[PDB]
Amino acid sequence: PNYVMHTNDGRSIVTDGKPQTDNDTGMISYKDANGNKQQINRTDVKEMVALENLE
Repeated sequence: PNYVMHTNDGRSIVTDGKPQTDNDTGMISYKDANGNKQQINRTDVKEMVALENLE
């Protein structure tokens, strides 16, 4: 259930698992390619493209 988030500042961020709204901040919480939690404003996320599970 990985994704490639296309930001509005010209970035393509790969995620580990499906991101989701942070219960505390309202920001979008996601796990980077290193398994580290990160937060990005939904406003800066244009779209999320699903990556096929290749195992």
